[PDB]
Amino acid sequence: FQGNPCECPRALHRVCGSDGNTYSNPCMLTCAKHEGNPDLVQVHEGPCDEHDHDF
Repeated sequence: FQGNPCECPRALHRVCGSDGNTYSNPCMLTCAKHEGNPDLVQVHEGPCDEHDHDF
């Protein structure tokens, strides 16, 4: 679980996973998922956080 799931570009296509946890792109989500995150799911695209990942 490395390099098989993740190969996609550094596209800033920010999205959200089920935790509300924003991802840099939905390609890293599915990657992560198939890598070591069987609990992750493509809930839906678009970021859940405002525009950042911190208080």
